[PDB]
Amino acid sequence: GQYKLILNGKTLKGETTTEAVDAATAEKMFKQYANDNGVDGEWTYDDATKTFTVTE
Repeated sequence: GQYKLILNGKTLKGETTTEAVDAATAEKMFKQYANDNGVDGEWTYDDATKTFTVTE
């Protein structure tokens, strides 16, 4: 399914989407992406909208 990440960092903001087999897989991919881009924030996941957020 399609999962969305809302990036709400101090210096990196926006949205990205990926296909992933499940939310756990999307989470791993999005956390790795956030880490690689210097984002250190708090996370949420909403299963109704398939949306993750990371906020600094």
